[PDB]
Amino acid sequence: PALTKSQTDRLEVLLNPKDESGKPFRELESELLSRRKKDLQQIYAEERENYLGKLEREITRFFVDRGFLEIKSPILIPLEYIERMGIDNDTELSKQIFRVDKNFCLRPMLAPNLYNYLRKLDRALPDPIKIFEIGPCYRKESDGKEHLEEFTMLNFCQMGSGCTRENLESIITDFLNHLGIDFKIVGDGDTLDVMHGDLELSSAVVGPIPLDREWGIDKPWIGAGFGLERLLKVKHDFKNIKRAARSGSYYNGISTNL
Amino acid sequence: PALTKSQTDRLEVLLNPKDESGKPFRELESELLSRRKKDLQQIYAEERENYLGKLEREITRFFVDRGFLEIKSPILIPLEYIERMGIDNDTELSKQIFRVDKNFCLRPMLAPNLYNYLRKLDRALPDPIKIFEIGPCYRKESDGKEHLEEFTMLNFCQMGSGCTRENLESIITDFLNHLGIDFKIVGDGDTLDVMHGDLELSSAVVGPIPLDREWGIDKPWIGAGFGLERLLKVKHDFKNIKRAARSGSYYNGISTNL
Ligand SMILES: Nc1ncnc2c1ncn2[C@@H]1O[C@H](COP(=O)(O)OP(=O)(O)NP(=O)(O)O)[C@@H](O)[C@H]1O
Ligand SMILES: Nc1ncnc2c1ncn2[C@@H]1O[C@H](COP(=O)(O)OP(=O)(O)NP(=O)(O)O)[C@@H](O)[C@H]1O
Ligand SMILES: [Mg+2]
Ligand SMILES: [Mg+2]
Ligand SMILES: [Mg+2]
Ligand SMILES: [Mg+2]
Repeated sequence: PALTKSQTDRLEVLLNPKDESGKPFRELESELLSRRKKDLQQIYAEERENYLGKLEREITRFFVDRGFLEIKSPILIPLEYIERMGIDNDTELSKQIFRVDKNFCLRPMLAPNLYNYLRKLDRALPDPIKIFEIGPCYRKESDGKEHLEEFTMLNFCQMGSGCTRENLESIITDFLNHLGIDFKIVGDGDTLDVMHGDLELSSAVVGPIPLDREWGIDKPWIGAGFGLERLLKVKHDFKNIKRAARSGSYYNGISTNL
Repeated sequence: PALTKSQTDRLEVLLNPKDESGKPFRELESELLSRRKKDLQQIYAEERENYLGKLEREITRFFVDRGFLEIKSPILIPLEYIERMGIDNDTELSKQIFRVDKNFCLRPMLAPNLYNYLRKLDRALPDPIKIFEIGPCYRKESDGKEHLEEFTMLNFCQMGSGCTRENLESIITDFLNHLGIDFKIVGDGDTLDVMHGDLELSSAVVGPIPLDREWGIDKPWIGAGFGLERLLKVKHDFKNIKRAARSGSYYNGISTNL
C-alpha cells in the first residue's frame, strides 16, 4: 500500500541525486539496487578514483600551479597548540576536541602548523610566502546533516606583499569557478564567509590579527579554510554530508549496502 | 678545534644525503645553512610538491591504472575492530594503540576497513575484486630510527581469481621497479616479507587465512602493506625516518630550522 517511514529511509539510501507512485517496496528496492550495482560496476570499469582523493588532487594542482607550497603536517598535534590558538572554555571548540593521551589531540584545524611553517619559511623564502595543506581534521559534533566528526580540510594562505582582501577574494573566486561551485562571500583584521545558499563553505581572514604574535608572525597575511566534504556535498548535490565522507557506508555517494 | 658532539648533531641536521676536516663550526654551519635555504628556494620556484603527497599520488596512479579501486576509509575506527583483528594482550600491538574516548582509536593499520570493503563490494563487482588505500596510521613506538608514531600506509589487495603467490610477488615487483627501490622478498596461508637490506619494507599475505571468517570473507585473496615513509627513506637515502615524516621539522628532507 503506502510505504512505511522505514522503507522510505531505505529507498533514500539507495537513491542517487540524479534519479527521477505505483509499485510496492520490494520492486522499487530491487530497481534501485541494480542501479547502484551498475554505477559501482561502471566506476570500477573505467574511473576507479575516489571522490575525496580526486578532489584533494585537483585542489592540489590548483594551488601548486598558482604558486603555493604543498604542506603535509602532523594530524596528531600537541594539545598546547589548542590553548595557543586562543581556544579556552570561552569558545565552542573547547570540548569539541578529541584528546589523545594527556599531551596530545586531533588537530581540529590546520592553523597551528601552517603558522609554524610561515614563521620558519620566512627565514628562507622570497616575498610573499605562499603555502597550503589538505588533510584530516577532527571535531566532536552534535549535528550530522552538514557536520562530520572526521573530515577533510583545505587551508591556503599567503604572507607579505599582496595580502589584500581584494586578492583573497580573487583566489576564492578563481578557486570555486574552477571547481564549478556557486558561492557568495559575506563580510563587512577582517573575517569573510563564503556561503553556498545557507551553507558555510568557508571562513577566511585578512590579517594581521592579534593572535599572530603568539606564533611569531608579525607580517600581513591573507587566507581561508574550506571543507572538502562540503564542497563535494554541493558539487554532487548529496542531501547529507555523510555521502562524501570517509566511510564504510558509501563510495562516491553510492551506498555500499547492496 | 674539534667539533663537539652537539655541533656535530647540529651540522648533521643541516646535512643532506647528497652532500660531500678544516674550518670551524661557525663557517661549516653557515655553509650548510645557505645550501639548505637554496634548496627550499628551488623547491618553491619550480616543483612546490611535498614528497609524501607526491608519492601517495604516484602510488595511486599506479594501482588505479593496474585496475585497483581507490578507497578512502575512516582513520578514527571503532575500538572493536582491534579486538576483531585478533589483537589481544597476546601481541605487541596490544598497547601500541592510541585510544580515543572509550569506543574509538586510531587505526593502527588498514585491514579492518579493507576487509569491510571486500565483503560489501563482492555483492556488486565482477571477479576478482581489486582495491587499495593510502593513508594515516598510528602506533605507539619506543624506537625512532625506522619507526614514527604517526605514519602513512599503502595497503593493496585482490580477492577471487588470480590470488596466487606468484601474482602477489609480481605486483610487488612491478610496483617497486616502478618507484626505483631495490628489494628482496623472503618467505618459505603464506606470509612474505619485502626487505631493503635489513629494513622491512612490507609484510604480505596469501590467504585465505582463519581471520577471514570474522569479517565475512571466505574467498581466496592476496595482498600487502607498505610504509610510505620507509619507501621514501630508501629512495632519498635519509639516515633517519623523521626526514620523510609529516613534520614541522623537515620539508622534503630539508631542515626547516634555518
Ligand atoms: N565538522 C565539519 N564537517 C565538515 N566540514 C567542516 C566541519 N567543520 C568545519 N568544516 C569546514 O571548515 C570550514 C570552516 O571552518 P570553521 O570556521 O572552523 O567552521 P565553523 O566555524 O566551525 N563552521 P560551522 O561548523 O558550520 O559553525 C568550512 O569549509 C567548513 O565547511
Ligand atoms: N611505525 C612505523 N613507521 C613507519 N612505517 C611503519 C611503521 N609501522 C609499520 N610500518 C610499515 O608498514 C609495513 C609493515 O606493516 P607491519 O607488519 O604492521 O609492521 P611491523 O610488522 O610492525 N614491522 P616493524 O615495526 O619493523 O616490526 C611496512 O611498510 C612498514 O614499514
Ligand atoms: Mg562549528
Ligand atoms: Mg566559520
Ligand atoms: Mg612493530
Ligand atoms: Mg611485519
